[PDB]
Amino acid sequence: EYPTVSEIPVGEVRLYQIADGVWSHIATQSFDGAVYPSNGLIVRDGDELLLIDTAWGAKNTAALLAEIEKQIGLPVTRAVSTHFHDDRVGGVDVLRAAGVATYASPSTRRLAEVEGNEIPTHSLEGLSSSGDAVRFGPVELFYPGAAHSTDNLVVYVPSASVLYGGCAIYELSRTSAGNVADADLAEWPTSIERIQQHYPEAQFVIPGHGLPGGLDLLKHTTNVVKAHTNR
Ligand SMILES: CCCCCCc1sc(N)nc1C(=O)O
Ligand SMILES: [Zn+2]
Ligand SMILES: [Zn+2]
Repeated sequence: EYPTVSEIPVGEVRLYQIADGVWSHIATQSFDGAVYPSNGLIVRDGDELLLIDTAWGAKNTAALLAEIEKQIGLPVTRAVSTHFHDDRVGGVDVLRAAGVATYASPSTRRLAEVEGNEIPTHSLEGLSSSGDAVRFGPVELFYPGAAHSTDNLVVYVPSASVLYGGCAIYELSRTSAGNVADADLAEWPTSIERIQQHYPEAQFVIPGHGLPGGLDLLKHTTNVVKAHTNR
């Protein structure tokens, strides 16, 4: 069973096996007087591990590495953050101090700087405009356009048809858009469409928060955004 927010005390991290050599990681953190769960991804990269996003904080991120070493035992050597926001780049300085080379799009780096967040070391080239894809070890990065934020990437794992949607994709449970300050509610339904066309083989879809689903999570989001654009 997939771990839910009430089962993860803040400062602990869980690892969930999605497919051979593909895990998600789950943590919890306070935002505005509530606690929420957050997902990220882990992909075997030959003898190494590629990390997708932090565990939303330095202490959570430290616990992430410790779980990885207990449960998997291969080093995390690279990390990709999928947008700027404490829940994707919070912990980058911990990762760096452990020896992890951290990566983000230059739009993502720019925005983390403006906002006071931690900034990954290395700039990902090749993701400037919507539709762009770039291969990154065992995964393909893909920028579909604005959505949850303007810089936000998704990640597909081709060996296993796993699609990591980051905060641009909601879980069915979720029926409200929540906090969309930095969002493009106009382009958002677009960028989902660009996702659906690019990854129709997706067997597993993971949102930035809550329960993994299938490609229905795409449409489920779209709607939820609209209801917030209409009403
Ligand atoms: C499954 C619960 C969903 C509510 C989450 C609200 C938060 S907190 C945070 N750091 N990000 C978000 C987001 O929407 O991306
Ligand atoms: Zn965000
Ligand atoms: Zn988020």
